[PDB]
Amino acid sequence: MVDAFLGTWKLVDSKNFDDYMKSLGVGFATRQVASMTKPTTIIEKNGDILTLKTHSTFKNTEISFKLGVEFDETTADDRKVKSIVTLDGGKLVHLQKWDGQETTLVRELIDGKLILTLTHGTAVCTRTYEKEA
Ligand SMILES: C[C@@H](C(=O)O)c1ccc(-c2ccccc2)c(F)c1
Ligand SMILES: C[C@@H](C(=O)O)c1ccc(-c2ccccc2)c(F)c1
Repeated sequence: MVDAFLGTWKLVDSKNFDDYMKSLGVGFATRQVASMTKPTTIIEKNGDILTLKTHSTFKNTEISFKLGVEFDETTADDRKVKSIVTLDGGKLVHLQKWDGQETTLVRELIDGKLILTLTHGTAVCTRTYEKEA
């Protein structure tokens, strides 16, 4: 169930995040700070509304959405985007569209860990989170 995603997750591994951030035009000073943060992802539900928070020493984000229903998102870097989150093959797929561009944030559970794959053009970043109590 989507319920297996719920809770508090701490970053334990990251691959190619700098490439992903460069692909979105994130400036070098922000990429430097973000390369060292170890954010917390919190996923909560109330009926069919999910809330996904990310917390770090650099930045906070939060979105709420109904699965399979489009929402407007102002991203952390002030992209004004059209978004949707869905379950697809048991993975939580978050698609953002703006200016004919797309990025996907795909979350899945493997051996109790949460694996986030971030794709924008050719850039693919894999980030691994472990559950907190
Ligand atoms: C989910 C969280 C994380 O990976 O821990 C996160 C936070 C912000 C971003 C982000 C947001 C705006 C531009 C570039 C990257 C991200 F890709 C992932
Ligand atoms: C990964 C996460 C974090 O460190 O908390 C994060 C959050 C915000 C950003 C971001 C990205 C571009 C502009 C402003 C902020 C990021 F690159 C990474």
